[PDB]
Amino acid sequence: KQFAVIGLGAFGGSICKELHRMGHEVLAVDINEEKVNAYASYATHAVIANATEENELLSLGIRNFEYVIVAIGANIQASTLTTLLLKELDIPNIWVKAQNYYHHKVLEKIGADRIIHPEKDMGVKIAQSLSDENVLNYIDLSDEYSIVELLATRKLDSKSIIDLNVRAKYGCTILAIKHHGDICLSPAPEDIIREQDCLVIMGHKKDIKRFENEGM
Amino acid sequence: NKQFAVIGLGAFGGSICKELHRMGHEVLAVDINEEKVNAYASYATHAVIANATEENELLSLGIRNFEYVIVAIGANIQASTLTTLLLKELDIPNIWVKAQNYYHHKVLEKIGADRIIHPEKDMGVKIAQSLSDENVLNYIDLSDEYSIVELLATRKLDSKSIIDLNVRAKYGCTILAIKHHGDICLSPAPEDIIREQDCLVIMGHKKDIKRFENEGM
Amino acid sequence: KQFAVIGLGAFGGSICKELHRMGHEVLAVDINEEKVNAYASYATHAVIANATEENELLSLGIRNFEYVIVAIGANIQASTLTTLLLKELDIPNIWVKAQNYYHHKVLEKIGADRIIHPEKDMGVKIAQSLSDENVLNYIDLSDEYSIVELLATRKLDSKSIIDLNVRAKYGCTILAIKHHGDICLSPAPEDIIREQDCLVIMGHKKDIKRFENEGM
Amino acid sequence: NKQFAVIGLGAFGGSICKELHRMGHEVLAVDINEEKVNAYASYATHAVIANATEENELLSLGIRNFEYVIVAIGANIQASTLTTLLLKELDIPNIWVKAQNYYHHKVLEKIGADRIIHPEKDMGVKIAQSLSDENVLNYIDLSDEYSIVELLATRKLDSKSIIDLNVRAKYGCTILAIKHHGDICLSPAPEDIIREQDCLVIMGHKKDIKRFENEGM
Amino acid sequence: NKQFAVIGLGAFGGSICKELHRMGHEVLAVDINEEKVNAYASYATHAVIANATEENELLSLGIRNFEYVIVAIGANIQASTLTTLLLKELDIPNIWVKAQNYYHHKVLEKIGADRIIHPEKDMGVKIAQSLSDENVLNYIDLSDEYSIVELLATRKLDSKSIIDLNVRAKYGCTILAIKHHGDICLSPAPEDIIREQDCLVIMGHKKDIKRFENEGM
Amino acid sequence: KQFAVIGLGAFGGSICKELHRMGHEVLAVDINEEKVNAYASYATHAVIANATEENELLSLGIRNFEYVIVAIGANIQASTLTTLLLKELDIPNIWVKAQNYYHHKVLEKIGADRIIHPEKDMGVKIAQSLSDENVLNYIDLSDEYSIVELLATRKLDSKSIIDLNVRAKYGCTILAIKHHGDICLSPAPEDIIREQDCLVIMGHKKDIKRFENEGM
Amino acid sequence: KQFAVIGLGAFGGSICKELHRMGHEVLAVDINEEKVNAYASYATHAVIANATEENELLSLGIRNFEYVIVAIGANIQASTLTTLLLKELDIPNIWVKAQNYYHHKVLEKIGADRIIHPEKDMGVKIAQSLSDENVLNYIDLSDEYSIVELLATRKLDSKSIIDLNVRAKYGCTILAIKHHGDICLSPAPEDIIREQDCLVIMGHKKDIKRFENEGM
Amino acid sequence: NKQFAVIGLGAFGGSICKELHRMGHEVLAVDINEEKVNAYASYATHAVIANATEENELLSLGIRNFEYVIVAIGANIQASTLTTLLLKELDIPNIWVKAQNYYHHKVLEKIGADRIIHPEKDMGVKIAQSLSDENVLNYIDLSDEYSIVELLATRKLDSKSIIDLNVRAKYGCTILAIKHHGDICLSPAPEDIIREQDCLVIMGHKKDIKRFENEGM
Ligand SMILES: Nc1ncnc2c1ncn2[C@@H]1O[C@H](COP(=O)(O)OP(=O)(O)OP(=O)(O)O)[C@@H](O)[C@H]1O
Ligand SMILES: Nc1ncnc2c1ncn2[C@@H]1O[C@H](COP(=O)(O)OP(=O)(O)OP(=O)(O)O)[C@@H](O)[C@H]1O
Ligand SMILES: Nc1ncnc2c1ncn2[C@@H]1O[C@H](COP(=O)(O)OP(=O)(O)OP(=O)(O)O)[C@@H](O)[C@H]1O
Ligand SMILES: Nc1ncnc2c1ncn2[C@@H]1O[C@H](COP(=O)(O)OP(=O)(O)OP(=O)(O)O)[C@@H](O)[C@H]1O
Ligand SMILES: Nc1ncnc2c1ncn2[C@@H]1O[C@H](COP(=O)(O)OP(=O)(O)OP(=O)(O)O)[C@@H](O)[C@H]1O
Ligand SMILES: Nc1ncnc2c1ncn2[C@@H]1O[C@H](COP(=O)(O)OP(=O)(O)OP(=O)(O)O)[C@@H](O)[C@H]1O
Ligand SMILES: Nc1ncnc2c1ncn2[C@@H]1O[C@H](COP(=O)(O)OP(=O)(O)OP(=O)(O)O)[C@@H](O)[C@H]1O
Ligand SMILES: Nc1ncnc2c1ncn2[C@@H]1O[C@H](COP(=O)(O)OP(=O)(O)OP(=O)(O)O)[C@@H](O)[C@H]1O
Ligand SMILES: [Mg+2]
Ligand SMILES: [Mg+2]
Ligand SMILES: [Mg+2]
Ligand SMILES: [Mg+2]
Repeated sequence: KQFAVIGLGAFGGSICKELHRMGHEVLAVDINEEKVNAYASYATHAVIANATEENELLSLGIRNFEYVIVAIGANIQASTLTTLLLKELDIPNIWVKAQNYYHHKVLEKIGADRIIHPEKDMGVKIAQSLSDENVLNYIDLSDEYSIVELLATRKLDSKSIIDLNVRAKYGCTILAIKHHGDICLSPAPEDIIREQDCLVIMGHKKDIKRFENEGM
Repeated sequence: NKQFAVIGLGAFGGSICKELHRMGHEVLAVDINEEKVNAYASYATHAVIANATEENELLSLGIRNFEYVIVAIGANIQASTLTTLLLKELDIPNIWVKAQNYYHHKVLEKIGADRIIHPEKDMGVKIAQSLSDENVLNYIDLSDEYSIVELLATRKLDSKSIIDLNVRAKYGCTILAIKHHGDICLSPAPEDIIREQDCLVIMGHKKDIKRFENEGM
Repeated sequence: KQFAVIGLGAFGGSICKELHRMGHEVLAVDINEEKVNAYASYATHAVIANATEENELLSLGIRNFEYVIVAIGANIQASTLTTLLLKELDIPNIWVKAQNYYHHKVLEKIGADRIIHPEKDMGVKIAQSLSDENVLNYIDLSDEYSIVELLATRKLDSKSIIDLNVRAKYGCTILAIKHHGDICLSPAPEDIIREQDCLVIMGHKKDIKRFENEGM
Repeated sequence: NKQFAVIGLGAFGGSICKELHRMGHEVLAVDINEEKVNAYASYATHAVIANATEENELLSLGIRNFEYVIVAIGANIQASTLTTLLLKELDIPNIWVKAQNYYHHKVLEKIGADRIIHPEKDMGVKIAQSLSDENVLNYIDLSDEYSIVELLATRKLDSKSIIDLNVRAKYGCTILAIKHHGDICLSPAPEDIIREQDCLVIMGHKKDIKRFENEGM
Repeated sequence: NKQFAVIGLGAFGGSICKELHRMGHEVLAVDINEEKVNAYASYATHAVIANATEENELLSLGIRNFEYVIVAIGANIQASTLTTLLLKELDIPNIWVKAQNYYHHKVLEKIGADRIIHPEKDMGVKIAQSLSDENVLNYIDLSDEYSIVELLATRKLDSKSIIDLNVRAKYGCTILAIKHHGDICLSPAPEDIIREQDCLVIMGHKKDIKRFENEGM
Repeated sequence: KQFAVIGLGAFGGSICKELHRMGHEVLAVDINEEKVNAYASYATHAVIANATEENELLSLGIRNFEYVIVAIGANIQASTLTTLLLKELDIPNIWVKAQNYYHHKVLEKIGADRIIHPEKDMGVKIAQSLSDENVLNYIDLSDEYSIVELLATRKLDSKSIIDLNVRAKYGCTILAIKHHGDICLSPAPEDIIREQDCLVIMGHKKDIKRFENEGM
Repeated sequence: KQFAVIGLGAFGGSICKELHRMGHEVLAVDINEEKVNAYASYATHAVIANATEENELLSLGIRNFEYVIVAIGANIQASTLTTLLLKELDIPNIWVKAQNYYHHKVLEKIGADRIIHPEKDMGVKIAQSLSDENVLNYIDLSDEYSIVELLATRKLDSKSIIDLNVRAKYGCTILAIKHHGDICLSPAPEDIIREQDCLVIMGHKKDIKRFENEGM
Repeated sequence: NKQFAVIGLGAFGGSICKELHRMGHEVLAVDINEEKVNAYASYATHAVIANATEENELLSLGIRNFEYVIVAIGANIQASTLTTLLLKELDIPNIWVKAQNYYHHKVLEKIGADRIIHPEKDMGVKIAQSLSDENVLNYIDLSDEYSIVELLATRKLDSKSIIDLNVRAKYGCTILAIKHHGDICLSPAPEDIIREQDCLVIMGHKKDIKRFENEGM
């Protein structure tokens, strides 16, 4: 129930703001005074501290937190050393931001609980949108299977779900349609799709992509 | 097989370049750092050392040829800004740019950036939902209220059937898939069973899902 | 009636001193303490502040000023970001100093009310004096027409305005003559011109330049 | 067709070089930065990379050939100073130098600079008159007391004649020109009309003009 | 005649390289500083300028050929760390690394360093025993309790025999050697004499030796 | 009885900790505040001071100490100048850490009492272990003679000291055997040696090395 | 009677110490706090001040001093600007240290009362000692004439002034002989010169140098 | 025609080099800065870019050939120190070195510098005597008590004879020379006259001269 966020960068700042917005106890820690002041209004508490300094860590009472997030990026040494201190303080859950393949590996070795690559991961998602302008967002069930949110084109305007027989034609299933903000869940065969609506389809990627090539 | 130009081979842009090329697209990698160009040389169609703030070098790249130009310059906001400005004045159709903060976004907005992205900001949200709720593995939002969520089944859910968990009536949700031992099951029948540490895909309203988590899981 | 001058450089310093000299309420703002102290005696109020910091801007009560001048030069990012903050604070009149063609463009895009290029503009004026040692100062009515202040040579000593029939000979009109500090406005045909006096002529540039080549 | 040397291709000196050359004069652009030389190469007769504090490189430029040498070095006051000192000792006829502050002016004065210029200081004054008085577009001072001013006509002045506005008797001033829609009118007759957002050129004493502004406009 | 690679030609690694080569071993000296490579060129089998954090340059060295690779990078802990990480992933049998502090040791421990060394830390102890006890010249610890010590004989011990100093019965220790004027004596007989400023080698328990020092010396 | 340690680096830090552990009066001196704070708990007293500043030296009352250790490394000039000040303050025993051959020489010239090369010296010791994996630790009696601690191999398991007739076969003598932590001093001819035990041998290096080649 | 020394470097420090030693009122001014503290005991007053800052100059009451010495070296701009401020404060006597030929020239132009080149001047003196090991010290009366202090060699031991008929042989005159510290002024013809004594000779340089070549 | 090596072409060493060469001596100028070497190239017999802390480059200079080596390195005390140390170990006969402070002198003293010089310190004294006493132009000290001084004659001394000013009896001093309008007079007769703004050379005890100044001048 107690969260600590060390390193109030673009990543950690988002985490801190979002966690706090959910009504959780969040401690924001940063070496820069300007940052601390900025996120003071976004954290339960905001304290200036050097996280590579063990005494300051104890001063924070950091052992009390079940989750501690190290979102230090540019200074790879600081990121590494901070996590190490935390593990030696027997912190249950330590999530750390990684800068490259090698940074992930050392964090792996020293007992980080979960390592994240925000930029590397988003890069993939956006690339998928670049290659395929139709795709708005998606989630991968596996290497082969995914759920995709498509932006309906002119070709689909005023067409029905039975008209788009994705179950037989593409082996897929329509999960939702979003029109002008209104949402429809598990839509009936009588439901109509208009242009520039959001269409949620489920199935194998190649089957979905094929629906895009032929259908959309 | 469109033509992409990627300016700024950082953690973000690097991923884009590697991923775009992997799909078999024509991608030009451009960076001011010579060491980077060598590194991503094996991942791009062409890799060229260039300063994107330099108009002559920009024309030398033949940037007019590209329908999509990606500005993935982060740390140097002025360079990020100045690059986009040149690109807009070169009448590039689609200019996608990485933003560092709220104000960087606004300036990119004003000078006519086509798509602005906040990788860290967006991931912060995604990760935060997992921090607050260890059960959620991944998700997608259909709207402000409705979302599709991938759940990690607990001991509490072991060996239970979909008809036993009538989420359609009890929680107004629907199970979309179950992933067991790597094997995947789509549109599972009411007789299908769920075991612990499997991946469970549920669809519905946020509050309805969270309630299922508190009571079911 | 309320003026704010941010960035007390060579440009802003001149503005601040000159505005204050006219008896206007001027707030001088600079990140450098030495500057603030220096222009303290030249401003109504002088306050140390980082203009890229939004809270300090509100602390200044900058919304209260009808005119805010951003005279930050070297740090182009600061100049840009400051103006942006001001526009988002709905400041009526925002005048900003530009460093180059590109800086003008972004300031243009983000809603600057007037953009100025002090060095670029003066460069032209001085170049005109370099090419033509006779010219002291001028103003352009258009691309073709201008009013010019000439330094009278030996060729013009003790000559009259009717003797210099600029209305017929060059299609121009003499507006003023300055002798030893004494000024003459709308001078009569009987007025005499002595060497090293200031002569103010009006007409087309080529006609004026021709008067210089032939007359002076 | 005199010979000009321009040392310091900054915002100021750059303008000078571009403008002088545009008039068809022989201009030599000299700068310590190689990137600058390339940039202004297209705007100068000759463009040479050189350190103006280096006497041998100075002679290599053949600076003795120039009747006018412009020192437009600003930020580096020592370089600005040291360049002028060399030039004076090379018996250059006319040495014009950019000054950064009051004291820089004094030293340039003492070592025999022929013309010292304060671009920002001078513009500050010009701009300030427009800030305090939005009606004034541009102006020139005949003396400490008398000036010629270009005014932006308001709604209050729309469709009024010059004889209706007898500024010669009422304010002791004279209208010199009216600019309408780009079209220009010189020495306008008393029957000539002025419409809003036109350019109005008035001549007289400062207080007389300002009074006309308060009452007329 | 094993194969050694020495990364980091510092005070520590430099000594290693010089000493290993002196014994007639194949040693490859590798350093990022070009000046260093030249300096230790005369002390290594091969001397190559290389960045040990660069994987391609690492393979170029043929580091796989070496059974022993010594990371003697100190000041730059990230480089020290990153080098070891690469080496472990290249499946190098024995990787010995210099540590700067306690935490640097831990990370080296976790990523599978085979031997970690603390030269300054270890010497600090050795030197400290001489500071506190000027009589001890050098020593070796058999355990936490038992050690072998080299003592500097005082005036108090001059011309005394080993049978006169029955350290075996009186202190439970044994004299192992006496060094006189450079001449060395091993397993000295009970009749052997000790003169001042000679080197005396004693073996036993720490407290027993120190007591002999207080009473004997 | 009074010790001063100037320069709390890796070397000096070890000295300070070890001297203090022995229950000696130790004054830790460092220019860095973080260091001083760190070794505050390891020194009798810890004081921030610049040792190149003579007044601060007198302020420490440094004349009172019989032993002063200068463990400044990176800044060779500071190391040199500090020692010089100390000698001019007539300090009895001044021990100084050296960085290179040349630093030793100047310290030699200005009257340092003992000069130490920690890294250079350890380099030799470790190299001996690299070349000979059997060697754990050693001490040199001279250029030729040494006492060596060997790690017993399979070849020596369950063998006796008379079986290893080092007195006749190699002209050496066994001094101790360490088994599972238990130690044996001046071991009897009946004593057994098991694998991975610690074996202490005394004699000429070549004789010992030969025992390793043939015996072990 | 009032002296100010700005810039407590090697040059200014010597001046300040030497002037103060003579019992004069000396104000030491330096931007570096450590310097100020150091020369505090050597000045009547020692004050931290930036001499390029006009207000601090007035704060010192620098107009009160008849002599102000600017001994700023490395920062040529500071040296120049300081002197300029002083001249504009109408300081009677302004002595300034110069770094090069060009620095002398600008100081010349802005009204420095005396400009000094300590290093350049000493360089000559020492060079004269290098070329001629016999010369200890000297003073030039002109380009041709000088007074020289010579170190007597073996060739001159136990020789008399009439024996060294410098008035006829070399056209010179002996002014003094220094033996073991004892000094002799206007020495008589009976005075003896012993080896390694100090001999003071007056005349033309070439005549003196010739005496060295032939006599000494 | 001895052989001189000059390390450190600063204000001090530069003067030495120029002056030594002017007298027609073989002088080798050595400096780490390439720009300096070019500058003093015209003033030295040979001018070579070299790092004096580099032993190999030092031998490359053939520094053993020189009987005199001048270390005129100031700012970088470690380089100044390290250079001298190398030179002493190369058994150079006479090593003259510039000192920056008291402690730099001591270290140079200890490592066997043959002559140590304090240009600024020495000049400070000379200049100070002129500051306190505007009448003195230049001087030389015979000892702690006795000195020879060059005085600037005032109005008070105009048209006075040497017999009128019997400094030999009245002040125990002697006039050595009078310089008038550039013309010089040595061993002037008692009938010789002194006019204002001439140069007057007086010899004697410091207090005797100063007293003559107070009373005579
Ligand atoms: N030693 C430290 N202790 C605590 N906080 C630190 C330390 N070093 C850096 N930080 C903080 O961590 C924050 C994030 O670091 P930084 O912004 O350099 O990483 P980044 O790669 O830019 O991350 P992002 O991708 O989120 O922008 C910074 O705000 C910084 O103040
Ligand atoms: N003017 C320029 N011209 C060309 N390339 C540039 C320019 N400025 C920066 N870059 C390149 O852009 C790349 C991305 O910038 P950088 O990685 O510093 O941003 P970042 O905030 O760290 O992004 P990420 O979050 O992906 O780490 C850099 O590798 C740099 O080489
Ligand atoms: N972030 C900031 N907030 C407020 N003031 C700033 C900031 N950054 C710089 N300034 C101030 O703006 C002033 C002008 O900037 P600067 O002098 O570098 O521009 P410049 O190009 O030299 O302008 P000029 O042409 O007038 O000399 C400086 O005095 C500086 O103190
Ligand atoms: N020693 C030198 N030799 C030759 N060129 C020089 C030297 N020093 C500076 N310059 C050049 O002078 C140019 C003008 O200087 P700079 O632009 O820094 O002055 P500024 O105050 O910024 O002027 P502006 O107000 O025009 O921006 C610089 O572009 C620089 O390349
Ligand atoms: N990335 C790298 N690749 C190759 N060599 C490196 C790298 N980083 C550092 N080195 C080299 O490692 C050497 C040793 O590092 P350094 O001497 O700074 O450590 P140290 O703590 O000073 O060790 P010592 O105690 O021996 O002085 C340096 O000489 C440097 O040239
Ligand atoms: N002028 C000074 N006065 C006092 N202490 C100083 C001074 N300069 C440096 N020190 C201290 O000396 C300590 C050791 O110096 P440093 O660590 O740079 O040497 P090192 O070569 O790294 O030594 P080691 O081999 O022990 O790591 C540092 O902690 C530093 O704070
Ligand atoms: N702006 C300033 N105002 C006052 N004092 C200053 C200023 N800048 C420098 N100084 C002082 O002037 C002193 C002399 O300057 P510096 O030592 O750099 O010249 P230098 O060439 O080394 O002179 P020297 O030949 O005597 O060693 C320094 O102690 C410094 O603190
Ligand atoms: N390691 C080195 N090898 C060769 N030359 C060097 C080295 N270090 C310094 N020098 C040269 O010595 C010269 C003199 O040093 P520097 O002029 O900085 O001393 P300084 O105190 O300024 O002397 P001065 O009082 O004459 O100005 C410098 O020009 C520099 O080029
Ligand atoms: Mg990032
Ligand atoms: Mg400017
Ligand atoms: Mg070390
Ligand atoms: Mg000097």
